[PDB]
Amino acid sequence: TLSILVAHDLQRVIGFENQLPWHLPNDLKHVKKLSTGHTLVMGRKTFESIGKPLPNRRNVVLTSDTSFNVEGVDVIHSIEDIYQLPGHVFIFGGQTLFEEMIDKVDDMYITVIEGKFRGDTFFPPYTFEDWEVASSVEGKLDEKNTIPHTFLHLIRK
Ligand SMILES: NC(=O)c1ccc[n+]([C@@H]2O[C@H](COP(=O)([O-])OP(=O)(O)OC[C@H]3O[C@@H](n4cnc5c(N)ncnc54)[C@H](OP(=O)(O)O)[C@@H]3O)[C@@H](O)[C@H]2O)c1
Ligand SMILES: CCOc1ccc2ccccc2c1-c1cc2nc(N)nc(N)c2cc1C
Repeated sequence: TLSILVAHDLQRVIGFENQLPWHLPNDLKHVKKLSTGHTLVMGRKTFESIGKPLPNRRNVVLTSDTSFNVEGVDVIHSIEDIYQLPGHVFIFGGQTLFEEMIDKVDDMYITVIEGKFRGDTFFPPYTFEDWEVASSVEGKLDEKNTIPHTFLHLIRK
């Protein structure tokens, strides 16, 4: 299975200055629960943003840099390399990866951040005409998690 994993806001913002525009611990927990034991494929910028591979899953980085050889990270140099990765593969970002993959993936696990943030990077437009809502779950709010959010699982019709 090949899936997208993304958090985007009401206007599809995903990032600002190479980081998330929001602080939302529960989204990171969501990411952990979905991708632990599986494979993440991410662009080079997203990798440098996190700074180190995420534990307990396969971290795959897409880059043109032939000198890229980082401990605990597997490197690929082509989109086509993605299709040879075994198991459940999550396209993990960022904008460039999402743009390249949205037409190719089986499904998407989206965290809709129900606010409007300043962004410099965006998830591409998509329409519910193309995507069945397999589930929609409101995130729970508290002192640490104060931005309303909804976890959507969309499956291509
Ligand atoms: N909210 C979210 O769900 C989420 C998730 C992840 C990231 N983000 C945000 O997304 C933003 C980063 O997105 P971005 O588009 O600027 O960067 P990115 O997608 O993370 O990385 C871009 C880099 O990926 C490599 N790449 C992509 N396609 C390639 C291909 N076909 N062949 C070889 N290399 C390829 C290139 O690396 P080289 O230049 O090294 O060749 C490219 O410069 C940040 O603001 C970050 O915080 C948001
Ligand atoms: C690019 C900045 O995003 C950060 C920064 C630090 C993180 C630390 C732990 C887990 C995820 C992190 C994320 C992060 C959060 C994400 N959240 C969702 N819903 N989807 C993705 N595809 C994500 C991808 C990344 C990389």
